[PDB]
Amino acid sequence: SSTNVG
Amino acid sequence: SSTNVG
Amino acid sequence: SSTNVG
Amino acid sequence: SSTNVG
Amino acid sequence: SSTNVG
Amino acid sequence: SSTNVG
Repeated sequence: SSTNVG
Repeated sequence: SSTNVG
Repeated sequence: SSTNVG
Repeated sequence: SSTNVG
Repeated sequence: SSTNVG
Repeated sequence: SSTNVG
């Protein structure tokens, strides 16, 4: 899983 | 899974 | 952008 | 951007 | 898993 | 950016 916020 | 917010 | 492979 | 492979 | 915020 | 492989 990968999560990016920005 | 991959999630991007921005 | 978001990319998932798998 | 977010990328997941697996 | 990978998480980036910024 | 976030990248996950595995």
